[PDB]
Amino acid sequence: MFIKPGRCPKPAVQEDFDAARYLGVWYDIQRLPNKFQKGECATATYSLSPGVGFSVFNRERLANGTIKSVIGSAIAEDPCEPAKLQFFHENAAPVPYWVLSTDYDNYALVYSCINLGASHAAAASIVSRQPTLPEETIKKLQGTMSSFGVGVDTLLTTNQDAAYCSAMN
Amino acid sequence: MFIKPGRCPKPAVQEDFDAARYLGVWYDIQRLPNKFQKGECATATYSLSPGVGFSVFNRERLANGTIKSVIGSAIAEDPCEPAKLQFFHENAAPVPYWVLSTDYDNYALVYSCINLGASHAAAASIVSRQPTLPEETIKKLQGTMSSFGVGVDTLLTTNQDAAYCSAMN
Amino acid sequence: MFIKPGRCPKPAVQEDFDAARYLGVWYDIQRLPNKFQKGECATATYSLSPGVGFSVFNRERLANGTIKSVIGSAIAEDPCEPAKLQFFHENAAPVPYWVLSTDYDNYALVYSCINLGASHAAAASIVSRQPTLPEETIKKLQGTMSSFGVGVDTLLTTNQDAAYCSAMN
Amino acid sequence: MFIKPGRCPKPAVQEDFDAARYLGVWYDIQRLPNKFQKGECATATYSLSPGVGFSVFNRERLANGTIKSVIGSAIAEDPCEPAKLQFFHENAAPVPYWVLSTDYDNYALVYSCINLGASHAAAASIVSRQPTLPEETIKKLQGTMSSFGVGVDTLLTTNQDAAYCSAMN
Ligand SMILES: C=CC1=C(C)/C(=C/c2[nH]c(/C=C3N=C(/C=C4\NC(=O)C(C)=C4C=C)C(C)=C\3CCC(=O)O)c(CCC(=O)O)c2C)NC1=O
Ligand SMILES: C=CC1=C(C)/C(=C/c2[nH]c(/C=C3N=C(/C=C4\NC(=O)C(C)=C4C=C)C(C)=C\3CCC(=O)O)c(CCC(=O)O)c2C)NC1=O
Ligand SMILES: C=CC1=C(C)/C(=C/c2[nH]c(/C=C3N=C(/C=C4\NC(=O)C(C)=C4C=C)C(C)=C\3CCC(=O)O)c(CCC(=O)O)c2C)NC1=O
Ligand SMILES: C=CC1=C(C)/C(=C/c2[nH]c(/C=C3N=C(/C=C4\NC(=O)C(C)=C4C=C)C(C)=C\3CCC(=O)O)c(CCC(=O)O)c2C)NC1=O
Repeated sequence: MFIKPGRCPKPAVQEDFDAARYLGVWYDIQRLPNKFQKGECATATYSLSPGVGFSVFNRERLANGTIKSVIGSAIAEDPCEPAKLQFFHENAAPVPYWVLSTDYDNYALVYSCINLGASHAAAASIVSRQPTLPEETIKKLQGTMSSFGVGVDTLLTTNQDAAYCSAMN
Repeated sequence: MFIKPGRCPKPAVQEDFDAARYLGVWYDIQRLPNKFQKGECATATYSLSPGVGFSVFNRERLANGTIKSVIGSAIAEDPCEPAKLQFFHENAAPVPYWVLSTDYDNYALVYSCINLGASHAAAASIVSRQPTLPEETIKKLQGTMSSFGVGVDTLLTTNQDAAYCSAMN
Repeated sequence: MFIKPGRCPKPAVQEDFDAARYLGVWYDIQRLPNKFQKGECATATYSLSPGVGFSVFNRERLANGTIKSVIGSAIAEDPCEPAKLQFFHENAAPVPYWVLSTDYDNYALVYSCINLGASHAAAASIVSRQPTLPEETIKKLQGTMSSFGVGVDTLLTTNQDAAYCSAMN
Repeated sequence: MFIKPGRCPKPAVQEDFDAARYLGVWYDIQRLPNKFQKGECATATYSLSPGVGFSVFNRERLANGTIKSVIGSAIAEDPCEPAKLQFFHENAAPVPYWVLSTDYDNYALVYSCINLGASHAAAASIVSRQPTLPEETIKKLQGTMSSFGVGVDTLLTTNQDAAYCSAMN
């Protein structure tokens, strides 16, 4: 199920979020079941933007070996709340993007929730600067999610095997 | 599935919508699969409000014979667009309510869609001032929906049988 | 003036706000300069609503003795933040209404800010269950506003002299 | 003044708007009174963005010869309405930006309105690819604004005299 009961949670975000250090490539390690990622080998590339915010380039290897991509823009509409962002993708409506925790150098936890009456629809990914994350960090970012309701048993481990994700090199 | 592909449509609404005549009791005849209606015998009661807009009282007979109810408030945030309303229910986030077509005296078609990136989540009900609607009107309000994408084959015919909905009298 | 430099602040609101004990009649003691109050002797009557939230009745005397009034509906769009309400006045667009402090029985502090780029337009009023309030309360509620950037030297003391306000039976 | 009575209009926008042909340098010819332009010789440079939308560079001369500038990002939040854009300027909150008419090669009409209860605050500018525009074009774009309530007698002609604007290499 993608519509989970209950309204959107209001989890804590990363304090003094430095977007400049958050830039670069991030590998999807574990993700909540979503409908936008239709393949595996997912990567998020955050690069510089001429105006405000940063740019977004997302890539995945579909099962047919085809690499699908989406471009987008990221802005924190409240500059005093830099970790709560709004992501504007192509052919898409504005979606929320909240950095809950990151070291900028190894791990990152991201959350998106849109309210639907008394139900909600959420997106979550555990990302790494490498195609793998230590199990300790995964178990700790999984506890941050369990703390505000997420069934960390619904999490899907994204395939990042070097031989399968070879077209993404 | 409750998350359908594609963004929210922008269908046409009832012209010169008179909310005063739309007040009263409406019976659910056919509805898109939703998560808020967990029973049958659904009824919508729109009554007067002391300030702006009108009040909302929704009732259904659950399978245990229990009548569940929800109260709410309805406001058209744009007075020059009176058919595009916002419904504020209890323990719920603000949801959209658009009257697409009504005679005020027999039939009414309602639509709610919230965007979720490149996907959407929608609610739809064909309502009648009586527990039944003629099949001609159902087939015509079903064509208005087919015209903007709705799979009118996903529609659920709400049970309004007099003997089963007897606790709602 | 009315459009002041700087984005809107996000002040703290009253905790465990009870809109039921907030119901009744509030008299304007002091107000930030605004464009909707074109008179004095102002009163805000918060009443009950059949649906969600409370009803609004705002009354004031103009310099020509005429009593002008407005009706509106008040709704907390997030039930988990019931002190951050939205006010839907007649012939008017949705405007914010935040109860920052209230003892329900004597005083209340209210703030409204809409963002206008790098500037803002704000409304704030100190209210009482009586046509007067003690200087100690006025001075502490002024210190709360001062903490978030409000020039308390721009505030205007509303006229609540029973002789001037005699048309308010 | 700046806060004018009445809610915001919903004017018509340019059809099949091409943001690519809209890119480049636009000079301010005439403008509605606003609080962000504190000088003259104004220019808006619309450039390319690595993600969604275009970049913004707004430049003006102050009475003291200093050239003040702002950077921002422009995004059409609804891809099916690309002429209704949102502008995210630096140190500023999201503000609306609507291209109502443009031939891309000579003229453009732009409007912004945020609602302030039963009042409103609006921004509008007539732009040219040259520091001047023909009276026939100015007069037709004034008639478009006049159709939706804009007092064209409040408009201000921006100074684009090459001698005064000499600091703009
Ligand atoms: C409910 C919230 C919600 C979010 C957050 C969201 C994001 C989002 N991700 C997308 C694609 C994508 N998103 C990713 C990857 C990621 N995306 C991430 O949020 C992160 C951190 C990764 C992980 C690396 C990839 C690889 C694509 C491209 C998929 C494709 O083109 O097939 C798109 C493009 C539209 C689409 O193809 O469906 C959107 C809007 N959509 C939503 O509905
Ligand atoms: C995606 C949009 C969307 C809408 C529109 C929506 C409406 C909505 N309908 C509700 C209940 C209800 N709604 C109805 C009935 C109706 N409801 C109607 O929209 C109409 C026209 C009928 C038909 C008569 C009933 C009977 C209940 C009470 C269900 C219960 O309490 O068990 C509630 C209360 C919260 C809940 O119990 O889930 C909401 C928010 N929720 C959404 O997520
Ligand atoms: C930027 C935010 C903002 C707010 C909050 C706002 C409220 C607001 N107050 C109004 C009327 C009014 N408002 C009040 C009274 C009050 N108002 C209060 O919120 C309180 C506490 C009092 C004081 C007791 C009165 C008396 C009127 C009617 C004035 C008249 O009709 O002459 C109206 C009706 C529109 C109008 O008459 O112009 C609005 C929208 N307007 C805005 O632009
Ligand atoms: C209510 C709506 C609204 C809008 C649209 C708006 C735009 C806007 N224009 C700005 C700067 C600016 N705006 C412009 C120029 C232009 N601006 C234009 O949209 C166009 C067409 C020109 C003219 C060519 C310039 C030159 C500056 C910088 C002024 C300076 O720094 O002194 C800023 C930065 C904040 C500031 O410097 O105060 C904003 C938010 N602000 C608002 O409040």
